[PDB]
Amino acid sequence: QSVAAKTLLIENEDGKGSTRMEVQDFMKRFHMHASEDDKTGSPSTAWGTLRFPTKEATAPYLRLSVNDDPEDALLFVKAMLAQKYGETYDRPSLILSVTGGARNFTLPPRLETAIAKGLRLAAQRTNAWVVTGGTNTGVMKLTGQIMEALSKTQSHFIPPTIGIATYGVIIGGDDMTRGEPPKIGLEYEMHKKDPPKTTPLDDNHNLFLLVDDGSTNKFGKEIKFRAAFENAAGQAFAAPVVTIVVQGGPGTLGTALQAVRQGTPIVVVDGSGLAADVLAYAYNFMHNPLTRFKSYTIDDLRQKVAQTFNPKSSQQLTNLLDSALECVQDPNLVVVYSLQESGIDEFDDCILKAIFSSQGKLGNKLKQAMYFDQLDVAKRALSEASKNGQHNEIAACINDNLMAAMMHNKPHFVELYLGFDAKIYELKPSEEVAKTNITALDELPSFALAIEELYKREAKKPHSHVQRLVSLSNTDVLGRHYRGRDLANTRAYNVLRMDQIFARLVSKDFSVNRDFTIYDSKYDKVPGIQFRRTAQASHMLFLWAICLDRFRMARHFWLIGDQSIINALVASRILERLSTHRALQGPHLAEERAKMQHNAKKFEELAVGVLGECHGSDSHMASEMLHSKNDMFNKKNAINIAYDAKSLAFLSHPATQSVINADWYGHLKSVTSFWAVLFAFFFPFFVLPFINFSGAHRLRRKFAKFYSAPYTRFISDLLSHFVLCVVTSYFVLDKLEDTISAIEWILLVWFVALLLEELRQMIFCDGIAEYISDTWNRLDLIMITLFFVGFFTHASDPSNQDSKVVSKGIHAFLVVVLWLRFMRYYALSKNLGPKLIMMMEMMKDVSTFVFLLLIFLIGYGVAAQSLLSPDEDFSSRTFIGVLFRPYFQIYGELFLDDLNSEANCLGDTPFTECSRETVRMVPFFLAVYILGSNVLLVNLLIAMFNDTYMKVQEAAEDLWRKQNYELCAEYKDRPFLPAPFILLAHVHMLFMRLLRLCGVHTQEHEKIQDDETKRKITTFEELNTDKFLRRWERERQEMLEARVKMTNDNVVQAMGMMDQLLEHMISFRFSLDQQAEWYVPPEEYPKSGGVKRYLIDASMVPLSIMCPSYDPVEYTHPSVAAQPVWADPADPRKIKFNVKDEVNGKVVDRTSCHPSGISIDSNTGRPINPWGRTGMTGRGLLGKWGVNQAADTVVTRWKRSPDGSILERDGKKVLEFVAIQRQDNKMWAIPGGFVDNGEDVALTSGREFMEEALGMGSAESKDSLAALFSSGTIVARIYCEDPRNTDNAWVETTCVNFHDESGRHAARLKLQGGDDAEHARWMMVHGGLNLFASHRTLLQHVTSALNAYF
Ligand SMILES: CC(C)CCC[C@@H](C)[C@H]1CC[C@H]2[C@@H]3CC=C4C[C@@H](O)CC[C@]4(C)[C@H]3CC[C@]12C
Ligand SMILES: CC(C)CCC[C@@H](C)[C@H]1CC[C@H]2[C@@H]3CC=C4C[C@@H](O)CC[C@]4(C)[C@H]3CC[C@]12C
Ligand SMILES: CC(C)CCC[C@@H](C)[C@H]1CC[C@H]2[C@@H]3CC=C4C[C@@H](O)CC[C@]4(C)[C@H]3CC[C@]12C
Repeated sequence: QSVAAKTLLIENEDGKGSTRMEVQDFMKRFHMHASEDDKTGSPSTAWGTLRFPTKEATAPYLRLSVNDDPEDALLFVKAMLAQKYGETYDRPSLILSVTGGARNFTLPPRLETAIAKGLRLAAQRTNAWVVTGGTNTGVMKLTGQIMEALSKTQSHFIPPTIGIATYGVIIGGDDMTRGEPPKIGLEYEMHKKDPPKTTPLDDNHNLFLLVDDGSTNKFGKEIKFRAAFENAAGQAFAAPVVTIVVQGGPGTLGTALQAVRQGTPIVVVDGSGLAADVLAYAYNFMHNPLTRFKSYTIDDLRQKVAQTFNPKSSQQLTNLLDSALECVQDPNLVVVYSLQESGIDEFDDCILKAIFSSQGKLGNKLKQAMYFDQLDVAKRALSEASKNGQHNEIAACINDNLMAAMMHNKPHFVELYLGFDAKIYELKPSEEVAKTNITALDELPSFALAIEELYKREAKKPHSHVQRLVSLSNTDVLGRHYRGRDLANTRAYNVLRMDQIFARLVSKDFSVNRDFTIYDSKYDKVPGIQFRRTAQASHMLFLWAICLDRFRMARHFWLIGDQSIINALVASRILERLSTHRALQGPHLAEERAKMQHNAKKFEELAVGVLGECHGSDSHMASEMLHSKNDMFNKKNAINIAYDAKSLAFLSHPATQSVINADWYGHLKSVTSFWAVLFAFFFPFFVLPFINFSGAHRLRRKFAKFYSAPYTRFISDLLSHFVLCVVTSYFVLDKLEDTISAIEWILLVWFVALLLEELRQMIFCDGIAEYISDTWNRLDLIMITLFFVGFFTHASDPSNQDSKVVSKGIHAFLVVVLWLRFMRYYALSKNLGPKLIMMMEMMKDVSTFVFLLLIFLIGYGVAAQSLLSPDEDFSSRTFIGVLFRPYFQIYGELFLDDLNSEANCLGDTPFTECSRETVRMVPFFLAVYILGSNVLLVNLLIAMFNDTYMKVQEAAEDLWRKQNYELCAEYKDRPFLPAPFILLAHVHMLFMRLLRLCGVHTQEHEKIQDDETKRKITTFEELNTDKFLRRWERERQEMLEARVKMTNDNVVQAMGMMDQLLEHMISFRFSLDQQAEWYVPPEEYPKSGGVKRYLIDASMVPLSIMCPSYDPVEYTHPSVAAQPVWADPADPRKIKFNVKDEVNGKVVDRTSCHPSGISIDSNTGRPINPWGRTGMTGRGLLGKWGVNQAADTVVTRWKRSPDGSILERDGKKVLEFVAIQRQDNKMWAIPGGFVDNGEDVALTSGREFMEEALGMGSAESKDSLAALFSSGTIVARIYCEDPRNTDNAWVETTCVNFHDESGRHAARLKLQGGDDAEHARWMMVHGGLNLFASHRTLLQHVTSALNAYF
């Protein structure tokens, strides 16, 4: 059962954390209306969760008012997601608004499949919030059906499908309202007839917001609130809002128009229907450069709109047509998806294209491109930005993009961003770290804080193994194993502590050395510093990638850095130990754990592989690389690391074994056999000079090298132990004297020296636990203990005979252990050593044989002893009789003569004529016994040995190869002098320790390899690493499975190509099948405050017609009546019309182009307009009596696609002119203005063009603009159909066209609306333009002159 929530985490307005507050306290801010009349309203009692049939999960619902804040509703959705999925839920990087048809519609299956596939891919990759209407009809129901499969096929996080619906139309509203909130799991009955509503809610939507205004059955109350919520969500999550238009009626066109106007991009699904097909045609008409769109015309679009929506009136059709053409004006904000052009799997690419055309900046576009997993798009965008001189923005956003690529596990994107000159060690954290009192932590660079941010961000996720690893580690902040609190928690995932955790994971004495001092600016001049900074940075990132088990990024950082082999071994050890750990146990963590083991093996393979390649190329150089001491792991070589990582595969390799055997012999040629080194040992001056060598300067150096060799110390220890065995053996065989003899004193000194060496090893080397673990140290302790017990037994009373006998008895055991201990030196041999390991394995079979024989031995022995002597008291002799002869009869010594004597049988035949008949059963029992022991048990032991031997021979060989290094390491650190004389070595070490600790008169000296040989080793290792990876990749591509898989995919691609072929075929099938005028101005005068003219019909406008019923209204605007400089005087007397007239000595164009001319009224002296009646006398808004000369500047260029081809419509080339949107009435118009005093059309045209299209106004661009402005042609001088025109003042225009044939000069113009223009843009010229006044006639004249489309 589901427990109702009592408290909710509401995110703060600062966006930093969530505060917990009661549900009843939070919900008070939402209101509901009981009736339409109500405005203030009452609190909402309708909120909770709804349970829908055949749906497992419940959907939350909140009924809120129209006046309610959309931020509060956004907080509600965030609170629900925060409760269900935890605080660290996947934030949306995309808001998908689905609008369209309210009524039900059927789409084609392929188109539906393409939309469904693309929308599911986009939604699951970006964690997008899909906002629809929420009702169970049409596009909302369709979107629900698309997201239903996403909710079924995917686990954990499901992207919300928010439905915002009006409450006044919803079935079942009263049931939802009445009750005590919250209603947990309330049943919704969509088929129940709740009067008078017939609209049900979609059952596949994950949340519901019911917006109420008190009305009933009045749809569309929530359209604005929905737009406000989408905009609010987009600002809050810094995510683009993408509207998707499928189908769609007349209101969808206005919705899409609203969406474009607010800057929100739209994706129109072509082939769906109605508004979408109309919008798709219209865009294709205004932008697409393909050959099949060249036949597109407005007439056919108008025909399409008329046949599809069927308007009642022509004005409605005109308004729909104007709005439809207005939507696709800006090509960036509209993206049309079509099946026959883009493709079935290209809808998410179209969504990404809309996103890239929406927000213009490199960082947002690259982050979204990462989210959709389109590297090619990101690569092309980066290349285009690189070519166009946008390198600064690239460098400014590359870090944040690289950080984002690391967080979301995208290695290919990591490789891309790193390739475009982004330094790996220049990473910066997103937040700012607070200052810390610790000097080690304050020394840390920026990229360390960036790695700390990656650890923190990954760690805050639910059920993360990193948090368990850090908590179970039981360490402080700097990683030391010591177990205030606030720092220890805010910076718990620092890099030093993580380095310490990984160090414990490798072994007990692994300590990685960091040097962050090299990242200061003072070291930049040092040669090769950029490599070192790179390498260290790479290493730290590498370790982070090993911890999160991301193999691909780990492999990438491993290949970027250096010291490949050692890093692979360390990685293998950390992953193998990490997979079997307390932090990774759990039912849900199983598969990753598995992954870890897999990854471990892979790294191990790498470590072996590279090494192998090295041994193929140069054996000596490979030997040199394995001997190199590396500073980062406390100055020791790769074999030491490999032993610490327990890499049995690496140690058993022939190259590694060759270096271990080269370390043996102390690097000399002729020292190879036992006899050669033994002969050279005894005879130093007679075999060493005449031998291959790798003055007192040289002979002394070779002597110090030969006797410093570990093999020589082994030979010295063997010879020493052999003399000890021989001398102790003679001592125990020869009789003891009546006093302590000289040989006894020599043996006493020898065993004290041995005892002191064992104590020195215990206190000063490994540890007591480590010493006792070894079996040979235990044997050493037993032999010293036995000798001292025997020696003190003799020395207590030397003349006592009994003491001599007991002392030799103890010393018998001493000689047995001494000769048994001599076997320890057999382990160095390649023949005797593995066999010794095999003997220790076969001891369990020996124990099995002993347990089985013991049964038969005691059973037969008690029975036989009782049978031989049935009338004897039990004594110690009875017990010996039970074990003596039974045990020795299994080795073939049968005491049948002795048994015959004991049985008292006097016959010649062996057990006849006996005193008792029972004793005649003595040979029968024996007969059974030796059948059991010799024929059965011994032969089974032979069978067990053969089986055991075959099983553990290879493992014994591998274990011997690890022990070869162990023995080499052991005899490297050992004291130089042999056992009897080691006391001198002990006193020498004590003297050095006293002189070093107290005296401080000496130090340690060593040799450091040059940088030349170091970079030589580094180059070799890097080259062979690349060579092994190439060989490994080629070998994996030549496998049979890979070839079968690749041929299979090729056959799949072949069908795909046939599918394309069939589409082209069906297209021909279709192709072959089809192969067989008076102007009357509006009544209300503009900008006059509602003053209206005298209305006249269009058949009464001409001046030739009489029209006696004419009573115009005299109105003059306040602006004209205030008398500015460009306005003529209110009294028109003394002014001459029909000729160029001089005002203040400057000529103005007062002559009209009308053939009749301007007529002067006799009564008032005012001029009369020759272009017809306008129902208004006076000057109105026009400043000049008669002809107001205006100049219009049509700056044109050919509309070209990026490829360079000119766009073509109706068989004519299409022009494009700069058009401005007027400030006063928000209608688009041609830029222009009245001709000033003393100037011509050239100056007026240029000044108006600079003022309107350019606003404020260089260098070359000014020269291009001057070159474009130097060739203008007066195309027309006509009368304007301007609504401010009256009978005594009318506008007459001169049109000047500035055409850019090449298009170079026009492309440098930065269009930006200024003065009395709101926006300016390039707009294609056509006959369906809704422009101000008679500017269509002027463009018609421009296109007529240039033979362009109209
Ligand atoms: C761990 C192993 C190798 C050591 C075995 C212990 C040996 C050294 C000890 C343990 C018990 C000892 C025996 C105990 C009793 C006696 C009886 C005495 O009248 C003569 C010596 C003799 C026979 C001892 C000889 C030494 C002895 C066998
Ligand atoms: C126990 C199973 C395996 C087989 C049984 C065989 C036993 C019961 C048989 C085999 C050999 C037999 C013995 C052979 C001969 C003699 C001599 C006779 O004057 C008295 C009985 C005596 C001493 C027999 C006693 C029973 C005996 C021990
Ligand atoms: C193939 C193998 C198992 C052959 C079997 C041999 C058996 C049947 C033989 C071997 C030795 C024999 C024993 C040898 C000696 C004596 C003592 C005699 O006073 C009675 C019979 C008795 C006790 C025999 C019984 C049978 C005997 C146990």
